[PDB]
Amino acid sequence: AQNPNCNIMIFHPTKEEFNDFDKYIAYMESQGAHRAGLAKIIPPKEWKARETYDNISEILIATPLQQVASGRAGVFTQYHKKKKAMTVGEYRHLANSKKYQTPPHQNFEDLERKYWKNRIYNSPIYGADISGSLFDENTKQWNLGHLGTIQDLLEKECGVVIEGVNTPYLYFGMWKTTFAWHTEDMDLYSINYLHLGEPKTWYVVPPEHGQRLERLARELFPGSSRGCGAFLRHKVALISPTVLKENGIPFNRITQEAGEFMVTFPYGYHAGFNHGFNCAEAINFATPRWIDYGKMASQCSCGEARVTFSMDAFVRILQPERYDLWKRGQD
Ligand SMILES: O=C(O)CNC(=O)C(=O)O
Ligand SMILES: [Mg+2]
Ligand code: NI
Ligand SMILES: [Zn+2]
Repeated sequence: AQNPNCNIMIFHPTKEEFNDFDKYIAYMESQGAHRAGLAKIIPPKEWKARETYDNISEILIATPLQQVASGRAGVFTQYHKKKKAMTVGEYRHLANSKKYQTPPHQNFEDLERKYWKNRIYNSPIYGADISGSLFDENTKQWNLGHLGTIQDLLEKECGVVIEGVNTPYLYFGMWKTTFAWHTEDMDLYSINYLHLGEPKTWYVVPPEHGQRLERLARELFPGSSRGCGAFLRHKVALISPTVLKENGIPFNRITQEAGEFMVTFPYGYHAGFNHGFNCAEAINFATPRWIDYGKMASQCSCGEARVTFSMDAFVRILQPERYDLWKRGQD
């Protein structure tokens, strides 16, 4: 078995290897990359997502989210308070202000220490989940707005035509902006490109050990667990590496820099934080190997997780027994 310790693997495709996205994902899996839950892909040196980032300041962040924490430094939840709209140029200025800017630090490890020590005492503002793309239309390789759609994959594998669409999302971050422990909707893959700015640190649990993370989360967040049998779908809970290590949960960490892709694999729990002002683009995707994960994915039916239009068909076709109850949660 390849990669039996479930280490995060880093890939360096040539420009030739970067032509066929599906083929490269299947290659990475042949080497065991999915066992980690997360892989890094450094694009060939010849490739670029677009010519410059000089003209992005007028993008609107319609609903910036202030991420307010509750709990203790290593075990906390966050809620998202909606803020007034602002442009990307306005948000960048805010991120660079004395109140929100990255503190002085020695290296990524020192910054990680400072994040876990101090995150809960601040409420950074995240421009998350903005439909759109920063890939030039002429970028032909690994253009996250030109991928094969999940509805087309389900149709190709299973023969059933379904409604829905699959488009990318932009994320504008600042110091301490945080993504809570989660897997993707329907335990899909994700791919994330860091277009510009400061790094993003990731934590990930191997898919084969995901239920260990779930059991610890039920212990650490006991009221939330009673409320919902899949409360990590709410995307609000944080657990630090120190707490994970104290409780024997297998995980790995890596820092993504501008110009790099990350792929998350089906049922790979992940969480992380931004180092400073940045912009990322991400989208879900599927392969044949996903189908079985989609059939077994947990679901929130308490009503909190509230997701996209396109998840309906996935539930309806892959999980017809759950459909009724899940849809009650969505309506
Ligand atoms: O970058 C972020 O805030 C969160 N992104 C992801 O969870 C992802 O790409 O799957
Ligand atoms: Mg603009
Ligand atoms: Ni994710
Ligand atoms: Zn729920």
